[PDB]
Formats: sequence, C-alpha cells, structure tokens
Amino acid sequence: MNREEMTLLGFEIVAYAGDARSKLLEALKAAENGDFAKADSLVVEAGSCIAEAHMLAREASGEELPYSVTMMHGQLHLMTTILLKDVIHHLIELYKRGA
Amino acid sequence: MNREEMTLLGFEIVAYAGDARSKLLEALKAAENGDFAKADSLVVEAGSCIAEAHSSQTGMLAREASGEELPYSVTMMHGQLHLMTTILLKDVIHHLIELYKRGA
Amino acid sequence: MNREEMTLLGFEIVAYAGDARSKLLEALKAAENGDFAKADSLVVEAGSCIAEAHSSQTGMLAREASGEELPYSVTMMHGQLHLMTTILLKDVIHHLIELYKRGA
Repeated sequence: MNREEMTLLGFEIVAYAGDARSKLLEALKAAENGDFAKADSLVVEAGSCIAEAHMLAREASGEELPYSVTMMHGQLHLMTTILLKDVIHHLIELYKRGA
Repeated sequence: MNREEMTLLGFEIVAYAGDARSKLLEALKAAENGDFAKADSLVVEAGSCIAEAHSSQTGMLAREASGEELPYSVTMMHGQLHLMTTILLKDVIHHLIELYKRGA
Repeated sequence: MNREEMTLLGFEIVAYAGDARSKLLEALKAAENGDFAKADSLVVEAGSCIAEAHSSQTGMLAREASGEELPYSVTMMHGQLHLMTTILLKDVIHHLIELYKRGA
C-alpha cells in the first residue's frame, strides 16, 4: 500500500472503533442508571461495530506497508475499545450485584 | 518533521500521559481506600494532563490527514499508546470509582 | 538493530502479551465466579509474562532515545500495541477483582 491507503484504512477503523466506544460508554451509563436491558442492547450494538472493524501476515509476506500515524491511531482505538468490550461484562455485572 | 522531532514529541506525550496515568491509578487506590474526594480530585487533575496531550495528538493526526508525511518513531508510538490507554482508563474511571462508592 | 530482529522481537512481544491477556481475562472470569485464589494466581502468572515483554520494550525504546534508528517495523508496533493495552488491562483487573471480592 501507499500512505493514503493506510491512512484511509486508519479512518475507517477509527470510524467503527469510535462508534463501538460510544455505545460501550453509553452502556456503562445505562448500567449505572439501572437500565440493564439497554446496557446489554448497547453492548451488542458495540459488538457489531467491532465485528466490522476487523497486517502482520502482509508484512511477513515480504516487508512493505507505509507508516501511518492515522493507521496506528485507528488500530490503537480499536484495541483499547475491544479491551473495554472485553471487560464491560464485569463492570455491568458489578453494577447489578451492587443494585 | 524528522524522526528526532517525532521522538522528542513522543517523550512529551509520554510525560503527560504517564503523569495522567499515575494520577488515575492513584485515584483508584484512593477510592479503594474510601477517600472519594481525593479520587475525584485526582481524576480532575489527570483530565488536565490528558487534554494537553490529546490536543497535540489531534493536531499531529490532522497534519497527516492534510497530506504531511510523519516519520516513524517507536517513542512516538509509545507516547500514543500511553495516551490512548490512559484515555480509556479515564473514560471508564467514573464507573470504577462509583462501584467502590456503592459498596463502601 | 536488524529489521529481522525487529520483526522477531515484535512477534515475541505479541506472543507474551497475548499470553498475559488470556490469563487476565480468565482471571476476571474466575473472580466473577468467586474463584479468587485462581484469579489471583492467573494475574501473577500474567504479570510475569508482561515483565519479560516489558523489559524488551524498555531496551528497544532506550535504543531510539540514545540515537539509534530502529528499522520501521509494523510487527513491532503491534507488539507495542498488545503489550501496552494488556498492561492497561492488568492495572484495571486489580480493581475489578477487588470489587468482586468485596461483593463476595
């Protein structure tokens, strides 16, 4: 690829990751307010955005790939958002048990 | 910008993000110990360090979006990582603190 | 440092971080179920995997700071990415387990 493609790739990822993040934070908000159904529904929607966001093999299939800060920003956003998706069950569960 | 420049900037982001990260973790320790006022105060402080680093990151990304080619730097990558993971922690820290509050 | 050595080290960090990550999430599942001894044991194991990958990262980063131009490595960025986010998970896991323990 060239930088533009890596960059546009970054943006599309930032796009999905940004949506998923919003729903996850909104889910936490819902769980905080006791609306657990909304939280679960918001989490599933976040899961959907993440599903579509989804290099190493490409780099290994030679070398290549141009450095793009936007592309790493997109990956980083996606990964930190997935980390949130991976622990949100517990945050919500702790809210339920607390209530 | 040359690699050295990105590297220096990377250190600057690490300085602010590391500081904010320490404050957020200290706020969790505070909340864990029942000092909710200290916890909230520390988050407000972390937020100020994050805003500084975040606006710089935003500026740098827009430079690339606008066409400028930014050189690769592991230090910059490290700064971005420190900042973004720290931002995530901040985005959810209210919930970890509230949870400690309800049980305490 | 060689480009080969960068990709290699990159993969090692991804492996260690991936290994630590799995244990941390398994640790969360254990705590949620009240298996605290198991949850704590997994976090200790995960911390040991993180330490090895983290010290590699510290050396790699110090090389750039000293003026060394590390070959551009996408594999290494991903190494850094997984490692740093897994460390964030470890910082958060402590509190999630403690909240579960108090709830227990």
